[PDB]
Amino acid sequence: GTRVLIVGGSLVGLSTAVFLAHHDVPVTLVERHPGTSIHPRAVGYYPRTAELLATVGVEAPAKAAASGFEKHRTRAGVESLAGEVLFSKEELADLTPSSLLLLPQDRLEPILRARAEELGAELRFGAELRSFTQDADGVSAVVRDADGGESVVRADYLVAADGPRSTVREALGIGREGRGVLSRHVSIAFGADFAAVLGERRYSVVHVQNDRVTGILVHDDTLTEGTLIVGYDPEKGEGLDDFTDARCAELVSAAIGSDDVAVTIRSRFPWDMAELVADAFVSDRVLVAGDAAHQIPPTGGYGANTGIADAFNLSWKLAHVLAGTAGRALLDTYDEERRPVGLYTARQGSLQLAVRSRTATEEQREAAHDAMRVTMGQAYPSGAFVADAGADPLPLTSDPRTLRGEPGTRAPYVVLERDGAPLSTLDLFGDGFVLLVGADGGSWAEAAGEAAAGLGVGIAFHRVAPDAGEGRPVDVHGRWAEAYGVGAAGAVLVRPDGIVAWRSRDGMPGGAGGRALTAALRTVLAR
Ligand SMILES: Cc1cc2nc3c(=O)[nH]c(=O)nc-3n(C[C@H](O)[C@H](O)[C@H](O)COP(=O)(O)OP(=O)(O)OC[C@H]3O[C@@H](n4cnc5c(N)ncnc54)[C@H](O)[C@@H]3O)c2cc1C
Repeated sequence: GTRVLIVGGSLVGLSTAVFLAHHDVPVTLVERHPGTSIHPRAVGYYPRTAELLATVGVEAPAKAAASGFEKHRTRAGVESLAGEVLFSKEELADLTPSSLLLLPQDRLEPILRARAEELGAELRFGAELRSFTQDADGVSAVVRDADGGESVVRADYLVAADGPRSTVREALGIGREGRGVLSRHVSIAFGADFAAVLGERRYSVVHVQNDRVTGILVHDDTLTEGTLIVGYDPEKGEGLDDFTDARCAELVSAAIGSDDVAVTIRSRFPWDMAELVADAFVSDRVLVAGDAAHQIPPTGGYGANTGIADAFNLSWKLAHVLAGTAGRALLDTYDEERRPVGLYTARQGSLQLAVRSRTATEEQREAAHDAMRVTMGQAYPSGAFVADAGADPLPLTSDPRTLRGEPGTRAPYVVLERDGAPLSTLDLFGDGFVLLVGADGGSWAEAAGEAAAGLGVGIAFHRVAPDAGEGRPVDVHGRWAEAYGVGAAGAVLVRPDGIVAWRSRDGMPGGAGGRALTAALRTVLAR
C-alpha cells in the first residue's frame, strides 16, 4: 500500500510528501503532534526555494499568504511592546522569476499539507514512529496512533524528517560533526490582542529586554497571534521544564508590558541554535533530510531552505528507483549531492551568526557568501550527472549569475513566450527528465525518443529557438544557448529537480546523439 514512509509532519516531511505525491509515489507520513505547529519558526524562503515550490504549485498560494505580512517592515528593540522603543529601522529579475518569500512556517506548512493531500499523500497526525527495522526488501515501522494503538507500517523506504533529535538517525548509529549547540531557546506561542498595543505599528521582529524577560517577539499578520523566543542557561541549572504554563504567561506579559492585554498561551517548544551535520544522509533504505541531517544556525534562515532542497533532491530519485527506471544506487547520490551542501550551509550559518553578532574575524567576513550564492549557486561535487570533459570543475558554490548550465548546477532561467504568453525554462522542469536543444538542434527530438524508449523513462523535448511557431517556446531575446553553455546545435538534459544532468555543446550526427544521450541517462539513473 505505502511505498515511502515519512517520519515528521513539519516543513521537510511535508515538502517530501508533496514532491513524492507529485511524482505519483504512494506516501504515508506520520507526525506525532496532532497537526502542524502554530510557531512561526523559519520565516524567509529564498528565490531558489520558491522556484522548487513553483514546480508543485505551492509558490502562488505562499506568495498570497506572504502579502499579509509585507507591511511588517520595522525591526525594533524595546523594553516591552507597550513600553519604550530603544531602536527601530526598516535586482534579481535577470536570474530568477522568484523573490524572497517572507512567510512564517506555520502558514507555509498548511499550504504544503493541503497540496500533499490533493496529490493523494496519506498524512497521519497524532501518529508516533516508535521504532523500525529494515531488511533487504523494505522497512517495518512501528507506529503508535493517537488512541495509543500500535501497528507496523511496511514501506520500501523511510525518509527521516523527524528534526534535530531524530530517533531514526540515532537508531541508525549515524553520528554528527560540527561546532555543536551554541544556545538553548524556548518558543512560546500565544494569542493576544496585538492591535491594542501596536496601534499602527507593524514589526518584522522585536528584541525585548527588561528586568523580567529578554527574547525575540513576533506578531502575525492578523495581530492575533504571537511568539516569544527566550533563552535559558543550563549552567544555572535552568531547563525546558522551568517553562511551565504559569512561567510562559509571566514571560509573555512581561514582553507585552500591558497586563490589560489578555494572553492565551498555546504551546512552548524547545529550539537550539546549533551547527551539527550527519556523517551520512543514507543508510540502506533510510534517507535522512532536513534538521535530522543538518542543524544550521538560524542567521540567514538557511536551515529551512536547505531542508526543502533536500526533499526536492531525494523525491524524484525515490520515484525513479520505485518505478524500476533507476538503480537503487541513485539514492546514494542524495548523500553525495546534499551532505556537502548541508555541511557547507551549516558553516555559512555559523559565519552569518558571527557577522550578525559583531564577533566575526575579517576571515569569517571574507568566507561569508551571499544567500543567493549559498541557496542558488550550488555545483554538486559528484552525483546523478555527467561532468563536461576538459571543463574546470566548479567549487561547491559560485555567484549564480556566473553559472552557464554546468552539469550538477541549476539549469539557468531563460525567459520564453508560448503563443504570446510568458514562460521560462524553469516552467519546463519539475515533472520528469527534460531535453532542451538550440535552434539548430531539431534532430535531438529523435535522440530523446531513442533514449526514452531504450530506458523506459519519459524525456520531454523542447527545442528553444528565437522565432519558433505556434505552440512552441520562443527564445524572445536569443539568450538560451549562451545561458546553457552550448552552441545552437547542442542539447542539455535536465533532471526532474532542474539540475543539469548532461550536455552536448555541439550537434551529434545521425544516431550518435541518441547513443550519447542513452549512455549519459543510463549513468545518471545508475543503470
Ligand atoms: C520552536 C522552533 C523554532 C524555530 N525557529 C527557527 C528560526 O527562528 N529560524 C530558523 O532558521 N529555523 C528555526 N527553526 C527550525 C526550523 O523550523 C527547521 O529548520 C525546519 O522546520 C526544517 O526542519 P525539519 O522539518 O527537518 O524538522 P523539524 O521542523 O524539527 O520537524 C520534525 C518533526 O518530526 C516530528 N517527529 C519527531 N519524532 C517523531 C516521531 N518519532 N514520530 C513522528 N513524528 C516525529 C516532530 O514532532 C516535528 O513535527 C525552529 C524550530 C523550532 C522547533
